[PDB]
Amino acid sequence: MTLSILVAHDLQRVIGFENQLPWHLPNDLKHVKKLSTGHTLVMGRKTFESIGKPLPNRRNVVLTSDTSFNVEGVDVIHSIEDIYQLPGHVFIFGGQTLFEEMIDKVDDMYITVIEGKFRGDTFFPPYTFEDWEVASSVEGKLDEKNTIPHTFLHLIRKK
Ligand SMILES: NC(=O)c1ccc[n+]([C@@H]2O[C@H](COP(=O)([O-])OP(=O)(O)OC[C@H]3O[C@@H](n4cnc5c(N)ncnc54)[C@H](OP(=O)(O)O)[C@@H]3O)[C@@H](O)[C@H]2O)c1
Ligand SMILES: CCc1nc(N)nc(N)c1OCCCOc1ccccc1CCC(=O)O
Repeated sequence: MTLSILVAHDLQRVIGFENQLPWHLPNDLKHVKKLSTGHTLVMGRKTFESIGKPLPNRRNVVLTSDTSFNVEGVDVIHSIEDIYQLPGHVFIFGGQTLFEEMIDKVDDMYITVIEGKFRGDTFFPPYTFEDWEVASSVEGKLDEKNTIPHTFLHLIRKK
């Protein structure tokens, strides 16, 4: 399983609002860092500009049509087909455009379900558990810093 989706979405599959995350969940950032460190993130241009700096200790690949894009510490690709040449474990990082382009191609999905309803303008595509086996489902821990219930799902495409 070398090609995966990595996403956090709420009960209505909202993933973003005005180029930011609608929630603050440190546990989920830790989850991303644990899964992706030492591997490769592929993300759309808008998601990269939301993040600003590339994330440390992993390969950052940005998909953009902009031939002027040349950011220190960032690798640039210009086509969806470029993804299939990246070595190692590749995580599709978002945003909405990337997720829709890749949900039918990935081997598996690491989904953080945020158990709330936020205002969004960007969405993860609908998906059915008739196509996806639950490899694991783990409730996130609530504390002073993580106040929204959340569940970590690992889904694997059924054969
Ligand atoms: N909750 C999560 O898991 C999560 C994850 C990621 C992002 N987000 C949120 O989602 C929103 C951003 O998503 P978005 O869909 O608006 O933007 P995006 O997918 O991050 O970026 C869209 C851009 O990516 C480039 N791109 C996409 N497909 C391409 C293709 N086939 N060929 C070439 N370039 C391509 C284009 O850049 P150019 O216009 O430069 O060509 C396009 O404008 C924000 O709110 C962000 O916070 C949330
Ligand atoms: C941490 C959110 C997140 N969580 C999971 N499980 N998968 C993602 N693909 C994901 O999105 C990562 C890409 C977009 O992330 C952002 C979008 C807007 C602002 C900030 C960030 C991440 C950096 C941060 O939150 O400090």
